[PDB]
Amino acid sequence: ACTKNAIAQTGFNKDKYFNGDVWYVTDYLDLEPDDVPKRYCAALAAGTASGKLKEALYHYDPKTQDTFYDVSELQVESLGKYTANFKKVDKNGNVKVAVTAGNYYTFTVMYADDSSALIHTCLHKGNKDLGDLYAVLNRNKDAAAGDKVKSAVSAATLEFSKFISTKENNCAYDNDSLKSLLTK
Repeated sequence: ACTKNAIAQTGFNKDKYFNGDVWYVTDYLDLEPDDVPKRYCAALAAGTASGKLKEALYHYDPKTQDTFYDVSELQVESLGKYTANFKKVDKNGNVKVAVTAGNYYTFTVMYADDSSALIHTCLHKGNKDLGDLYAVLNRNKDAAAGDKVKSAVSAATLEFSKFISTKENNCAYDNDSLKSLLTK
């Protein structure tokens, strides 16, 4: 179940966030913690491609090796809050599971600056959801969370101490495929 109406950043700069570059997940918190593994790797690219607002996702379970990419088209609900379709694709953009009405996520940018961000997502796959999932992002895959983003976590009435880090998982990312997938 998702339970939070996440508030977007006041004065969110959409062009900076959606610049075509990659964001790595450095820490995550699911309010239903059993919905996601204790060890995980994820990243995303966000940008406008031929006028269309897009996100490309990468997920990797470092223990099971389960791997998947997705291409998302985002619709705007309000500045910094989006509803995203998804299609599951291989790394080259070939469709494995097509867009369907019932497969979507909400996506809220709670805090961002040039190098870090705090987002919330609620994933729906038909009648199931993956709970309220918060993620701290950085442009640098190895960056420890700094004060701007940790303060944002506190301002959302969360505790960064409770987030699970992705840093000890030997996560390795294909940045080229994430960037290219924005066009797909």
